[PDB]
Amino acid sequence: PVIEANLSLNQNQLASNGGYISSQLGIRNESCETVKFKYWLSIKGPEGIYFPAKAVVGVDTAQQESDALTDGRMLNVTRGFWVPEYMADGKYTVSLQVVAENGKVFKANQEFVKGVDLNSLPELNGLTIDIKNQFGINSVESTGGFVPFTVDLNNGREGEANVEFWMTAVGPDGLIIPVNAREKWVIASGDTYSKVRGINFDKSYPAGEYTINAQVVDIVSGERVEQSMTVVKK
Amino acid sequence: PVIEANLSLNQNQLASNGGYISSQLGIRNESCETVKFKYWLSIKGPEGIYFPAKAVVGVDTDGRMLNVTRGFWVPEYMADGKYTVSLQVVAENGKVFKANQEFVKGVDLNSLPELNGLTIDIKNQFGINSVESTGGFVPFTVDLNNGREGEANVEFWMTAVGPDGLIIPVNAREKWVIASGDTYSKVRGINFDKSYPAGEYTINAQVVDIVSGERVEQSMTVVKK
Ligand SMILES: [Ca+2]
Ligand SMILES: [K+]
Repeated sequence: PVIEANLSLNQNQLASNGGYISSQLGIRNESCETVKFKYWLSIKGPEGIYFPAKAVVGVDTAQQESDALTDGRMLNVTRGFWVPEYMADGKYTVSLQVVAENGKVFKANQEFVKGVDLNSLPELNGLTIDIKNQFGINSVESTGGFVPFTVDLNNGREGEANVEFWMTAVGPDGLIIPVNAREKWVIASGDTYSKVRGINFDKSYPAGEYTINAQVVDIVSGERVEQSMTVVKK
Repeated sequence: PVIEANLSLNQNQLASNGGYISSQLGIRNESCETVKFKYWLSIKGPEGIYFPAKAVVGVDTDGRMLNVTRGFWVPEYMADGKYTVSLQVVAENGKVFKANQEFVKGVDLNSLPELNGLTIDIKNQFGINSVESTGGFVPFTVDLNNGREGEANVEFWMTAVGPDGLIIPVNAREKWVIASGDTYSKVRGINFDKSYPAGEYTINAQVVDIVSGERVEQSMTVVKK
């Protein structure tokens, strides 16, 4: 409630040769007192890519500086970034992030895609990957909870697909919790491999953000595609 | 404390075609009372690779020690580069214990990461692994040495991937055209403000050769208490 952040991108679909995205950042203080904070814009992408929105002509020497907003006041700022051709095709998340002086974190995220269609299933050349938080459960209590995920791999290819599949939960304190062991499946042409797999968040697991991360590999082509979903343990 | 975790790899260097790594897992309870915990074995690798090697198992152990060996295959298709194997234990009381070991695939252990003759030497300058909750500053040395016959056209940046989905800029994107035999050399630090959340930050550095399109990352951990 101290801060409300908002983000819009000028476009959300880029070709494989990349392009330029401009963004509008809004940070509003809806509180009764002045709020001091730091903020930045960062991008997460495929193949473990993380990069800041900011690019400099020479040596980056800046510090992460605070700003402050009087009660009822807002900041409206504009930022752009190039997405080079060399960066992996796939799904990217742009994240406006604000850390208030009191430690509260506020985020506003938007996605864009590069060389794949927007709102189209991640795929490995006709083998389509549909992994979903089954009941839309975005968080669990500190005392523990369980979250099931549906996994549907549709083989739209003319021939059979040989895939390897696994899942982990990448969490606070460097944790990488197994969710689904490595499995190898042979999927006939026109078949869909379906299963449901859940993770139990034991009471003892640390509070914070967990990325449920599914990886699918075509064992013949060696190509790999990921799907990530977030669950917060309160 | 309640748990000591130990990890040993039988081998730390695979060729590009990969192979088999056998792990020795040691977990000892050397506190006064008996201890309940869950443990597992997972691997982190280049290009956002994370994969399990051993499922979550709950154990109710003391001066007792648990000893298990567990193996895993690293297939050819996985990226060449540096991997970390992590034996992870969470005690009932919420304390987390990790024992990590690295292996490489398709690159030499004890050689610098490189992009075809351009070497990338990025280090936590003073080996500072953690900072106080009230804040601290950690400097990193960056040395990109062009040992090639011609120019290297490179792009460089850094972030701190931290708790609460944070991705804190550490070094904005820089572009350098480095002459044969020249170096790009700097020290870049990150100030962890008091306000930043407690937990693990991965200082993630990337270097790209713009011409080949090849990218190397270097990841380094700092914990804010
Ligand atoms: Ca464009
Ligand atoms: K934590």
